[PDB]
Amino acid sequence: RSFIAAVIAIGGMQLLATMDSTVAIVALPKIQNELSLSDAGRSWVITAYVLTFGGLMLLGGRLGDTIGRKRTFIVGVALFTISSVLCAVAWDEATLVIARLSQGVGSAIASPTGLALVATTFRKGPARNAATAVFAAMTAIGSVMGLVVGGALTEVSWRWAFLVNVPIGLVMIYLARTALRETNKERMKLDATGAILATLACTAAVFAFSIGPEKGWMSGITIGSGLVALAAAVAFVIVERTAENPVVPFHLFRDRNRLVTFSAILLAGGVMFSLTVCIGLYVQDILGYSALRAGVGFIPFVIAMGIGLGVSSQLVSRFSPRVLTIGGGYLLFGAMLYGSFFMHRGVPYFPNLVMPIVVGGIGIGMAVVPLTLSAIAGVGFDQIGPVSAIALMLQSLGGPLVLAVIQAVITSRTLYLGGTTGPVKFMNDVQLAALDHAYTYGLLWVAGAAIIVGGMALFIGYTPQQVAHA
Amino acid sequence: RSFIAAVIAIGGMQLLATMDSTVAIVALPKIQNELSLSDAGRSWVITAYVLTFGGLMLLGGRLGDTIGRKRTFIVGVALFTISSVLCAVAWDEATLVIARLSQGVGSAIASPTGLALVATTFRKGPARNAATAVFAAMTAIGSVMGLVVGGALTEVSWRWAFLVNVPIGLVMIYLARTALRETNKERMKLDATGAILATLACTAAVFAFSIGPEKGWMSGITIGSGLVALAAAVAFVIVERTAENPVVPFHLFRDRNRLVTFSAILLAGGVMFSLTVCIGLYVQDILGYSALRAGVGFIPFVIAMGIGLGVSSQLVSRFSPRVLTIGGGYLLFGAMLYGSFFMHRGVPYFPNLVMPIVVGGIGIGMAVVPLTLSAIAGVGFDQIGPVSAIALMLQSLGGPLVLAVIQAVITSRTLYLGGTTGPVKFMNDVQLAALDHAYTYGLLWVAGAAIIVGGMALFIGYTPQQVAHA
Ligand SMILES: CCCCCCCCCCCCCCCCCC(=O)OC[C@H](COP(=O)(O)OC[C@H](O)CO)OC(=O)CCCCCCCCCCCCCCC
Ligand SMILES: CCCCCCCCCCCCCCCCCC(=O)OC[C@H](COP(=O)(O)OC[C@H](O)CO)OC(=O)CCCCCCCCCCCCCCC
Ligand SMILES: CC(C)CCC[C@@H](C)[C@H]1CC[C@H]2[C@@H]3CC=C4C[C@@H](OC(=O)CCC(=O)O)CC[C@]4(C)[C@H]3CC[C@]12C
Ligand SMILES: CC(C)CCC[C@@H](C)[C@H]1CC[C@H]2[C@@H]3CC=C4C[C@@H](OC(=O)CCC(=O)O)CC[C@]4(C)[C@H]3CC[C@]12C
Ligand SMILES: CC(C)=C[C@H]1[C@H](C(=O)Nc2ccc(-c3ncccn3)c(Br)n2)C1(C)C
Ligand SMILES: CC(C)=C[C@H]1[C@H](C(=O)Nc2ccc(-c3ncccn3)c(Br)n2)C1(C)C
Repeated sequence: RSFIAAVIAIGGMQLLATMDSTVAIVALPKIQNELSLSDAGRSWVITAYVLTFGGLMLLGGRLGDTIGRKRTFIVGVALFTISSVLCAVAWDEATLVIARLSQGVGSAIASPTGLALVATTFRKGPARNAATAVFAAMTAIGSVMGLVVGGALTEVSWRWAFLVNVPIGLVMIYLARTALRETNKERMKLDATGAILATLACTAAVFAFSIGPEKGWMSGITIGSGLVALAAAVAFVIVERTAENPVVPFHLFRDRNRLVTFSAILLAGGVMFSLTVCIGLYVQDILGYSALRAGVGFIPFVIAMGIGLGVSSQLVSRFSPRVLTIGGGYLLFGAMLYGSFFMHRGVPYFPNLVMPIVVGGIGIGMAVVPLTLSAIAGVGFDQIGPVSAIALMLQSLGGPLVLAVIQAVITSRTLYLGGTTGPVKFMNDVQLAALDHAYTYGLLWVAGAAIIVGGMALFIGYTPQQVAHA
Repeated sequence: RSFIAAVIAIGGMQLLATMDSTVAIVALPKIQNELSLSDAGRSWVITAYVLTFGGLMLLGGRLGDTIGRKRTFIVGVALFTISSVLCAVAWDEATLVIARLSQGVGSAIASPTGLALVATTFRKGPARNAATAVFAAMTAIGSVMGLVVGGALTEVSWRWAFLVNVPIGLVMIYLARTALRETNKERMKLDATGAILATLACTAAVFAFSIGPEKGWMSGITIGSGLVALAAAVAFVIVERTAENPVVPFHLFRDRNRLVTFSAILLAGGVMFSLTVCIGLYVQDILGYSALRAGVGFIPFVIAMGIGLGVSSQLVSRFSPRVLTIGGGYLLFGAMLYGSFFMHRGVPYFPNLVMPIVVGGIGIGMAVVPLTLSAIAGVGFDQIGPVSAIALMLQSLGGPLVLAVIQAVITSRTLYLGGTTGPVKFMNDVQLAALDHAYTYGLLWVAGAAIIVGGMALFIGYTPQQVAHA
């Protein structure tokens, strides 16, 4: 009863953050009709969360070492819960932007500490292997359960959708309080100069990337904010050399296989993120299931992924992470190919749409566990903080980058086959068929990116003794 | 009975050609002990057969039209059969070389006509699909049965090995005589100047490549012969513009998907060729099975190959060649990955060495049939001759090229891990472990080549209406 309570508490922020993002996206169209925030404000509610979530993410990595990882986890989750309540009672656009800024700060504080708690709370061995599976298992639960909740309690009001996090947030705080123990180690002085430059460099980069399309890539404020990011980034590296308790220990990333493992997650995260966002759009637009039905139809993915994580936790003590990652990705590669050849509009559900999802889910579940274990292997307690933060940012950073390329490919072929750029509802059913074949074509590009991840995963070379089995 | 006799007769030369090459390589060591032809003579017996087999191949494409395909086939097999008897009673080195040269001339005339008879004898539809399966099926039966025969009666004398072709050749001549019909059409005059230059251009290039390693790549005769090959090639193309009944119709090869198809066969043949040669060497040297046991152990591959060919023949009329080629290659890709990870020395036979061979066999069987059908699609009768000849040359030419790269990689890593270059009988059993890991490392390189074939097979774009089902 103490072990199940501990694992659930550590992964709580993963469930909340993933679920919040899915619920926010689903409710965007209805927020217009009530607040009337125009198209410009449509994207600000989304970028507002990401502006502070990514800008302050590396600050939260080192924050646990100077304050305490348990007291940082509770504070991060508590602030996130309070922000949801405020977000649900926003009377104008202004209140909603500040409400979303607060959520990003709360997620930035807690998300890196959640992964760092896995390494320190559980000793290396079977305990850590099971904890990692539960950590990754409920990241997918939040995504699917968001679709069900967001698509169900949205025909009454969008405000109630944001209130669903309060019952969940309260439980995780209670479990974390009554299941986690505070380590008795002396606190470490925070890196002042290195931290401010890192926060200023990351936030400026995200602002310029987000505002670029709105104002144009060469507007003047886009590259104008890009200049600050480069100046901030440059200064950050120089003062890191003579930094005590470094925010980013660059010396820790040498020509060894640490770069390979951290490069795989960056591109692997991009493949995963672009795969869910495209599949979600395809189901809603081309097949027209709607939000509630799509969420219920993806329940087998969670069950299928649960099997993959459960099996991989046992095998990770006997096979190296190299073979498991390749073995898991081999099943996923077959799933994408089948969906790229026999996935036209009008097919039934159980024969055609369920099987590739189930097989794809098992393949992903098998490969997630070995990668996470090797990312936090052979670090220690005085550098697990920053290393955990770097692992998650690369996973999050790879999402938008790969997705941008895929969406560009989708649009280009839509016009080639005969198509129109705009809302799907105004389509003559011959332009729609072009959109259907554009999405199927894009699935080949995602598969191509998966091959690169597999190829670069052959260089990892970790043995099962190091990552686990101790 | 009539149909069965026709398909067997047409594919006869594939069985003989593949069996003869496998038997010759096995009996090379003893030909030294009796004839005493020295190390220099070791390669002339092999290169003699390939010098004329590749030199005269393009002349045999257009021979069928000027005299007749049935008569050309019988003449080609007959001269091959007579040469084997003369090869079996060679007095010394000299008599053996002319014995091997004659076999190459006979196989050059009959092999291109064998594939042409498939297109012109069976109308497009289920008949052709079945005929294509048998044509590719007996290529593997000859390969495996060569090892058994070459390892079974090699302990008494190498002269009995070459006489095994005589009983098989005599049956195939009888079947072709009483099962194939002579076509009643007017003959087309043979291209004198174009044919002569092509034989000179191709023969000189093969000679230069073969003798280069012996005398060095910059000896003077190596590049000296290469100049003659280049001079012949340019003269061949210039005259070929104003040629009647052209030997090589370049105009037939345009930017359409014929180049993509013919490019895949060139590289696909290399992957297939390098896979059997390397696997045979690994089995004999590392596992120490011996020739007879290796031949008997590869029987499941033939049965697995037969199942893949049979299934693909039925599916080719419902699914395009693009998906079948990818589907078959996907199974093979998994088989080679498994071998690259769990194929150390001393593993048992049934669980480890059989299953990857069986799975790989089905993958290859599925992919060859769609590729063969698409290679002879949309051609006609007045140009089937040269097109079939080009298909075989590209398949055979891709073998040595890809194999040379793979062998260099295996040799380089053997020294890296600690080993020696030389006979495998004088290794320390620590130097042999390095060789074992080198072979499995090379298998990944073959997988890299296989991926490129799949990537370039996505551009085929033939519908099932064109290649079959008509
Ligand atoms: C990486 C390790 C790092 C460790 C560093 C530390 C961190 C460790 C944890 C990592 C967690 C990653 C796993 C989570 C996966 C995310 C996806 C998910 O949990 O949820 C499922 C999602 C449903 O979508 P959602 O509802 O989430 O969408 C939201 C929209 O925003 C709403 O609109 O996707 C899928 O089902 C995946 C199926 C894939 C199978 C292959 C496809 C076959 C083809 C079928 C036809 C499709 C058309 C063709 C193709 C176009
Ligand atoms: C494309 C056509 C276009 C149309 C053009 C028209 C023409 C069409 C013809 C197409 C030809 C294809 C069929 C014939 C294939 C021939 C291969 C064969 O039927 O024969 C078995 C062979 C063994 O070779 P042999 O014994 O014959 O060689 C003897 C040496 O010569 C002695 O010196 O291959 C295999 O076993 C297959 C292996 C597949 C699975 C992958 C391996 C898994 C790992 C296992 C452990 C190995 C060690 C690790 C790896 C190192
Ligand atoms: C006529 C149709 C059927 C052909 C369409 C398929 C090919 C043109 C696709 C198949 C695989 C694709 C490749 C698959 C993967 C990649 C990885 C991708 O690599 C990345 O750098 C990821 C993006 C990034 O993070 O920058 C670049 C494109 C490329 C080479 C793709 C190029 C286009 C290819 C060859
Ligand atoms: C050191 C260990 C732990 C890693 C294994 C080495 C990998 C880094 C190798 C294995 C697969 C290799 C690739 C496999 C295949 C190719 C195709 C190869 O292209 C050809 O095969 C051309 C053949 C021809 O001449 O026609 C070029 C190298 C490349 C990219 C290889 C690059 C190096 C890779 C990734
Ligand atoms: C050269 C080579 C042998 C490539 C391997 C590719 C692969 O499948 N590579 C792979 C392996 C794992 C993951 C993954 N999937 C989800 C989450 C995290 N990682 C991914 Br995208 N791709 C294939 C099976 C073709
Ligand atoms: C980009 C992409 C989707 C690649 C496909 C590769 C493939 O598997 N490609 C392939 C397909 C067929 C054959 C074959 N095999 C034997 C005889 C004839 N053809 C071969 Br070598 N490779 C994989 C399954 C990774």
